[PDB]
Amino acid sequence: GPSQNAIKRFMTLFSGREDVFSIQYEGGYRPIRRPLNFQDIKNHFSGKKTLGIYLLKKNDTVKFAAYDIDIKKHYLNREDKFVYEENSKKVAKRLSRELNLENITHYFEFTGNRGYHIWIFFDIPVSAYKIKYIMEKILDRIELEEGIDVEIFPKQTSLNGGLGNLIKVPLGVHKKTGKKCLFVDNDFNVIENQIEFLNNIKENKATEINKLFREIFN
DNA sequence: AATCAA
Ligand SMILES: Nc1nc2c(ncn2[C@@H]2O[C@H](COP(=O)(O)OP(=O)(O)OP(=O)(O)O)[C@@H](O)[C@H]2O)c(=O)[nH]1
Ligand SMILES: Nc1ncnc2c1ncn2[C@H]1C[C@H](O)[C@@H](COP(=O)(O)NP(=O)(O)OP(=O)(O)O)O1
Ligand SMILES: Nc1ncnc2c1ncn2[C@H]1C[C@H](O)[C@@H](COP(=O)(O)NP(=O)(O)OP(=O)(O)O)O1
Ligand SMILES: [Co+2]
Ligand SMILES: [Co+2]
Ligand SMILES: [Co+2]
Repeated sequence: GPSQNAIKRFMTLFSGREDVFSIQYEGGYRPIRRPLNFQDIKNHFSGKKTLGIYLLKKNDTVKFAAYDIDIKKHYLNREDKFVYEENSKKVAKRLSRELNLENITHYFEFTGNRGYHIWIFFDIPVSAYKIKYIMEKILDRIELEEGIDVEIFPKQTSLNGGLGNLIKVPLGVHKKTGKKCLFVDNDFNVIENQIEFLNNIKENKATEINKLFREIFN
């Protein structure tokens, strides 16, 4: 059925480090040094465990990347948090328009707390520095707003013997809030059938990202 | 019970 298919698709889409992943706990993240398996993602989908995925594989390539749009410390102010939520959506729209201009299929996720991830998937892994370079150049073309931060994952071009950086992956529970981390549409509305949306996510052509990298400069 | 990174 669609739901077990989505388990195998999740594995193929959020494939990062071959033999290490992470789990979100209250107060941080903990590396689990073993390959991810089916049960780990059933724990993810059920709310039992929440998974993060190290982007960089051992040869310093990634099969996916993501923008991380954050509403920074609102704290008190005048409960104007709405303006900053509005600002987070404007910034994501701006990033997303540039991605479609460059013909890069991408997907929005509500993160369960203060923002949105923009996910880009590839059919074959590409060099971490290439897509990082692309995503910095696109960030540089757009206006930003007060209270908003934009982070680019991968955060490093190369492991240097380490693990690199991880990102919490969708369809699970943000421990900080109890909310589901869910895909939304082009106007930030929650998809009703999260499973079917996942089963229809399209991968970009690695052969077209590589050409774009060179064209973006040379 | 809690790491690793920029
Ligand atoms: N690897 C790693 N990344 C972290 C850690 N803490 C924060 N980050 C990441 O670094 C980003 C910026 O760090 P901070 O500005 O200190 O965290 P923040 O919670 O966004 O800060 P404010 O919202 O401004 O209070 C966060 O949004 C995370 O992506 C950590 O302990 N390890
Ligand atoms: N202590 C840690 N150790 C390792 N990785 C960590 C980490 N804290 C965060 N990360 C990693 C995991 C995170 O997924 C990623 C982004 O950090 P956020 O922006 O702070 N958290 P998210 O975007 O997922 O949801 P929201 O912002 O709405 O609260 O950095
Ligand atoms: N004076 C106004 N007139 C019309 N809509 C208005 C408005 N003030 C606010 N709105 C609101 C009501 C509308 O729901 C909303 C539309 O704003 P986006 O979704 O950000 N722009 P688009 O529709 O083109 O989306 P996309 O690019 O993906 O195709 O703005
Ligand atoms: Co962040
Ligand atoms: Co975030
Ligand atoms: Co619209």
